[PDB]
Amino acid sequence: KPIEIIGAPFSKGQPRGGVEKGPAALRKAGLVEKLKETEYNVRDHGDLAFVDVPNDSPFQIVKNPRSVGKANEQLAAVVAETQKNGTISVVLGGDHSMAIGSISGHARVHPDLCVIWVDAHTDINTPLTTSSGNLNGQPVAFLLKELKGKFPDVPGFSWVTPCISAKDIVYIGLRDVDPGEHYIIKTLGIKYFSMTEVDKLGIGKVMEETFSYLLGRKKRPIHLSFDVDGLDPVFTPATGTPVVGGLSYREGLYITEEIYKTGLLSGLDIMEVNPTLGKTPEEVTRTVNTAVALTLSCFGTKREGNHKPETDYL
Amino acid sequence: KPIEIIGAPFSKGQPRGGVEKGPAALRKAGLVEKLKETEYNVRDHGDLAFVDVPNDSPFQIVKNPRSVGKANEQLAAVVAETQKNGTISVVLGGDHSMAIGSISGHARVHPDLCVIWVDAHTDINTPLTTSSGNLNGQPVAFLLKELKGKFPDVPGFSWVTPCISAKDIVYIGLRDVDPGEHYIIKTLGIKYFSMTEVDKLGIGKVMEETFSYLLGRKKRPIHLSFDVDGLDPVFTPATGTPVVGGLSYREGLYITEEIYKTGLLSGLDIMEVNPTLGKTPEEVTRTVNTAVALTLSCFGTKREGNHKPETDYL
Amino acid sequence: KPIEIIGAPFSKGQPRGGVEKGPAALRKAGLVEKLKETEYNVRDHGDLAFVDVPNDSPFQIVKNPRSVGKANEQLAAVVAETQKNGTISVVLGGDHSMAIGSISGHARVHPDLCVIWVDAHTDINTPLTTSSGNLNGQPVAFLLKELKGKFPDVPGFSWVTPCISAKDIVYIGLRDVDPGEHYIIKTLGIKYFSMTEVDKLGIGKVMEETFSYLLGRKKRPIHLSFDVDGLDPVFTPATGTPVVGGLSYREGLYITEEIYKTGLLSGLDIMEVNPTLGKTPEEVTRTVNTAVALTLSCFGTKREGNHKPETDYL
Ligand SMILES: [Mn+2]
Ligand SMILES: [Mn+2]
Ligand SMILES: [Mn+2]
Ligand SMILES: [Mn+2]
Ligand SMILES: [Mn+2]
Ligand SMILES: [Mn+2]
Repeated sequence: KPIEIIGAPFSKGQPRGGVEKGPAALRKAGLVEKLKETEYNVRDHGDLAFVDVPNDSPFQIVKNPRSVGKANEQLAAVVAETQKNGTISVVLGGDHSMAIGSISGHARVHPDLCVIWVDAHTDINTPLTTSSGNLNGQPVAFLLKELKGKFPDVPGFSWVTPCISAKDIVYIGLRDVDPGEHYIIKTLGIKYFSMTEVDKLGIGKVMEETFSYLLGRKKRPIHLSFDVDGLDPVFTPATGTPVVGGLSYREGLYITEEIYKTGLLSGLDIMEVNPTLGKTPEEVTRTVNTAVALTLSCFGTKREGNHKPETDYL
Repeated sequence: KPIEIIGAPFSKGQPRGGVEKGPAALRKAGLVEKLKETEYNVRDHGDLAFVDVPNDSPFQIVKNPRSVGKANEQLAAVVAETQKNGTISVVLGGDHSMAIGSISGHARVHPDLCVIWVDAHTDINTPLTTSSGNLNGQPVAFLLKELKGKFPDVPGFSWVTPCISAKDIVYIGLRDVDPGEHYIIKTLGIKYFSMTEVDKLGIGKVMEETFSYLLGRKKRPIHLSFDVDGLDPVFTPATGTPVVGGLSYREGLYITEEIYKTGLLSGLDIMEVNPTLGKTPEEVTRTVNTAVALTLSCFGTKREGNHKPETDYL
Repeated sequence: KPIEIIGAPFSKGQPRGGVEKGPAALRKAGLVEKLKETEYNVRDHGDLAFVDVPNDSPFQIVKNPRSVGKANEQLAAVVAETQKNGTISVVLGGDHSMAIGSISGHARVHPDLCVIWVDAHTDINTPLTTSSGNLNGQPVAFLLKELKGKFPDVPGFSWVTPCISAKDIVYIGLRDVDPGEHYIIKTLGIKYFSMTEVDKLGIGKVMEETFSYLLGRKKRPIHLSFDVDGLDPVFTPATGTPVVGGLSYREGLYITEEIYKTGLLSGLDIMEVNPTLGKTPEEVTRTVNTAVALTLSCFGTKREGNHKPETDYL
């Protein structure tokens, strides 16, 4: 199968300068070369160039609406295109906000896709619920059909079309949920596994459920939109919103491994890596290194080891 | 329901100066204000003032017997009083030694209470078994009916009355148990879950058992007497007796969460926080911060998030 | 039962100077004295003195073949001898390479022994498969009957005799497996539990399987050859090959505990501790301390606590 790395150097989704530098940091780390060594064909589509909308006045609270709307629009166009060509897309972020268009394009080619959202936050705040204008906790709100019209249309997102509903998504590792955001997910009965559920059940049982829940009936394309703020800071320290008591480098690798083993991996988002927020070159190397680790995992690097077929090492 | 924060600036229970400063540190951290924001009414009864008994000569080995006996006596009086008024008590420690009177008063109003003891040590050394005169590993011995007369009466505790028996308590996170102390618990068949049991079972299954075991038949009031030396030092580093390989900030939060969900939370002890034993302002902030975290958990702060009822955030 | 501590100050098995100093560091830490306090008799046989073969030219790739071969030869002689005297051997390493002769001697007295290999690496690279000439990933290849003649004989190991086969060994904590090494283990159907299996199953279930698998039918002597690179660096940081996402100080202690509880503990290897690779005296103290911790565990120190029999602490 083919792999399409797509650059997403964006940051307007939030107030902390840095996330744009993400893809550059991941690539430098040897992301593209390492992948090749896998059983997949890899093509690096490069980084998209986002046109900065001048005088992007705030829509009430929401910040840089037009900038974000446009950037995403462009992305959904590219994702949609490669998905069309039947290649598995891999979106290197900026900030999560770009999850909007990375799923949009995908649903376009695969309308019956399910979504496994790895984050510590729901990011389902609507333009009426955000405490900050950061589109960085609103991605899911623009994607849900259930939340359609449940808030004013925003400058620049006129193009988005709620592609998935609450019966297709599954959060994993929630540990910082705002009131409004807890309300919504309880209201729309959205399937999740906050850190407590993980604790209780175990990464293993949790992955077993998310799977029978999102695939029990129909086997469909899976979209893994991973927030690096998903794991604990001790592994992914260079992020905008580090929340203590998160997913272990193991638990998380487990995840990307099982999902590899489903063979249904279609789209993948590596978001919120921020090479500048590193308190020491070490925390930035650490952060990056595991990010690359998850990715290679999603594409078959097993911890039990790997060997090329048909080769007699004896 | 009402909440009564009760100050317990005591330290004679052990040889390391510092634990008295605990409550001041926790409050500074915003313990009382944060609680209010919960669905409970909160009243800060302040810190008790412990009268120092002059010439408190050692009872054989046991140190500062009178000082401790008196301090506890006073506490059991206050706890007993608020419990009477039907409010859920929350004892901010010093050292664990004050667990004696914090449960005493409680049993007085609720004679059929069960106890979930979170610590890394049993603290069930009797005046004949302690290697050190520290009443800080003897709290349970003064509370157990089974251990009645199994040791000489001590100067100042004449007042205590073994309120609970071995069939009502459950340890969680034992990792440093002295010979005498392992003997006793094996002798009186005391239900526990040392780190190994947690490992084997899982925080989840463990909380499921402790619950069917202590509540299967009769639903009763629960007294959560939490030692901060319960979790691993990497989370609660500022303590008198740090033992490696302990309860994760998650596992522990899981606990305080399930117990919240039983609705049977009556008395709560936050003991052995010691702001002075911090190797760096960081370890003291860390220690404190989680202590406050457990507490707010016990009172409903879920990791899956929270929202006030009847409010349409839409 | 008797315990024989055997010194193995060796390092030629790899390119990083330091592992020889291991035993000195462990002993300094109070390894021998602490053991005595256990229910076993302890004798410290001292450290062996390894004769340095001059002009030990490389066998193709393999480095210092003769040096390693000879050192091991000597060890297998001593191990074989004490095992004969029916005492449980405990080999303090250098590098793992010495696992070769520490098992050799053992099989000599106990030909039907099983092996639980705790490491993060398989160390089953054959002289044809190693990327480096480091006999430090080849121990298992010289021990397996299945790999007999599957590579050229090496200068100095003429003496070794494949004592165990693939149906007697069980790896635990694999997280860095080379191609050739993954091939072999898949080819010879070698039972393992890479970090993922641990994640999935749980230390508990994993120890339950390894046991029904290696002892279900015949109860036999167990040889625990522990690599300190088995646990995560956060606990055992002073090692040649630290791999992220490993065995927790708990999971590992669990292990040495269950194996204690089988009563079948015969030989034990504490390898790759390297006091010099410590970035801070702390990481070296940490590393050592847990190493000693595992060992005392293997010999009965329970986390639930311990008490001498027949003694009334009351
Ligand atoms: Mn996000
Ligand atoms: Mn996030
Ligand atoms: Mn205590
Ligand atoms: Mn304690
Ligand atoms: Mn090894
Ligand atoms: Mn190794």
